Amino acid sequence: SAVIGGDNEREEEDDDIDAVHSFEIANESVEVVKKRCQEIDYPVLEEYDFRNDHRNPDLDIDLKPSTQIRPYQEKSLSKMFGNGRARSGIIVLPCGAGKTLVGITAACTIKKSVIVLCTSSVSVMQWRQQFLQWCTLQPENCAVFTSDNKEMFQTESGLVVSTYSMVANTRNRSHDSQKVMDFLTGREWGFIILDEVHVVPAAMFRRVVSTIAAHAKLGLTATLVREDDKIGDLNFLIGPKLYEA
DNA sequence: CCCCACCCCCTTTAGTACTTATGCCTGGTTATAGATACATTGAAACCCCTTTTATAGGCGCCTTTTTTTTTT
Repeated sequence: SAVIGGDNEREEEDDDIDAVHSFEIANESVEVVKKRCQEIDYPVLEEYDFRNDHRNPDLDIDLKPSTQIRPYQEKSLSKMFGNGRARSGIIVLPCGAGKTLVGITAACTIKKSVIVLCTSSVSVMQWRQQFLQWCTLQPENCAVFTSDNKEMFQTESGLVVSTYSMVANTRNRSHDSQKVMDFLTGREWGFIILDEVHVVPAAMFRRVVSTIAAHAKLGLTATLVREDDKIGDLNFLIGPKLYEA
């Protein structure tokens, strides 16, 4: 019959298509970590029919802010555009560079429910303000999902902003990872933005990505490489540096 | 040479107690406006001056006379 997919606890069950992913011996079903949901894009451009039981995106309005981009910023964005993950991957730029502008552009371009993963709450507030262009921070179009408050909303530069996570009963999206597709989490959001992606390689934080169906992934950072060389894992989950300056 | 254990770090956020400024309201005396004590210069309002010719009471005030009381 028609192809179908569904999300189960940070994994994607698959039916009617052997080609798309990998088969599970234990239970005859194609199963994959949530991160490899993107192969579904194969059906998209193709306009191949499938049923998407897996993704539960928060409803997202088609954003149309106007974001001006200097030339280098456009170049990086375009590199990112090629795969929006393999090509998006991570963008490395100096602090002055205006990576956030690129992020904003991707969010506008993508216009899907988005999750931003940041280290601190302050950065979260900062991002939240920028998100205002799509709809002001006061606007519903922006939300914050953390221990303090849990709001699950759509698109923006990232409609949802959350932190990497901490250790506690309640924490950031890492804790939440099964619950809602983010850079961190399960099946709510299509785009995952990692501000300061270098943090992501933490053994725990990395799960945020794996557990995520979110096809598009962007990591922003001044310095990609880690002393630990943990940075290597990013390519699979997030992507490798498609652009650097 | 490899594996396991111990030591040192930074991560940022949540708690209630303690200190400082703002608003609160509250007890003197000082600064304002007008009238009072009153005192001012101004004026009007007042009685005052010239006399007569007759009538006939009451009015007050004078010096000389008579009576009473005191002292020797």
